Amino acid sequence: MEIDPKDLTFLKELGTGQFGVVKYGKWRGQYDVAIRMIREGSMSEDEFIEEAKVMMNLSHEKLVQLYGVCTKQRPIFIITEYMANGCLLNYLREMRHRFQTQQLLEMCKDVCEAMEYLESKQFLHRDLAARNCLVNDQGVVKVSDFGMTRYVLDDEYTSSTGSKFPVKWASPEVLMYSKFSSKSDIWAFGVLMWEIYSLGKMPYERFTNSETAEHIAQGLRLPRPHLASERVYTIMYSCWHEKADERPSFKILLSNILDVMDEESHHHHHH
Ligand SMILES: */C(C)=C\C(=O)N1CCC[C@H]1c1nc(-c2ccc(C(=O)Nc3ccccn3)cc2)c2c(N)nccn12
Ligand SMILES: [Br-]
Ligand SMILES: [Br-]
Ligand SMILES: [Br-]
Ligand SMILES: [Br-]
Repeated sequence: MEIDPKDLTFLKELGTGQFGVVKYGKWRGQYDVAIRMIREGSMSEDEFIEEAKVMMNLSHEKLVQLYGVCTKQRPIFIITEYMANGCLLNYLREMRHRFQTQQLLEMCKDVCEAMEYLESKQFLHRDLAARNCLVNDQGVVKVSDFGMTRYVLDDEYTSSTGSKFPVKWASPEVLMYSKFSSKSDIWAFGVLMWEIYSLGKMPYERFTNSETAEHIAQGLRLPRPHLASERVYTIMYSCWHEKADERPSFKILLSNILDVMDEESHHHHHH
């Protein structure tokens, strides 16, 4: 897991993500990799380094693969699979010019498979959203940054009442009681489905975080995206049940997505 930084070559600046600068490079002169440089003073590094070992034991084809870390240095490096098509949000914005609606449901399936795996390992993502999903060269979507917000030092990001908290993806019990679970990830997954079918539109774009909380407390939810059929909207709406126990698991949700795929292929075969 501990990688020698001398085995890394930096070839292209990719930009800066939530958790620091990211660069494309080669590992051992053989493998394409993305190199995340954790921003100084942003993480509880001691706890993160211990949690990083648990994140390393996770492996699934729809999870962005982690190769290792460089911790005998400052800044810390995280070495990961390189996702050629970049962040899902930017990818969705570009899809507005050419796409087929079936592709959107396939994207939801990819993420749901990744979350079903994390669910089976009792591993919470805690900030599932399009901004944390990446797309490879084949258009496959993969989930990343699972569990990374646990040890963010800025309380404005981790506190349910913080100004930077992902309120617009948070379930009621997260906003009111800071109760995180796979069922809160389910809620966020529903919002992520809405993001995909809105082709990267921000949920509750014209809402303040305070107005969003009141909106959710009133039992109101996001509107049906124009590209989402009623059958598809039923799935993402099931993620938004007021009570966590009434939301489906990722295992059930994946089967529901596959079933709707069959219904969609017969959309014109009913009276
Ligand atoms: C948005 C989805 C991505 C994003 O904001 N950026 C900014 C730079 C270009 C792009 C990007 N980020 C990554 C990337 C790299 C590493 C990690 C990571 O360390 N994940 C992690 C650590 C621990 C536990 C779980 N996950 C996440 C994201 C990236 C990659 N890999 N390829 C291309 C572009 N890109
Ligand atoms: Br560079
Ligand atoms: Br088509
Ligand atoms: Br609760
Ligand atoms: Br809205």
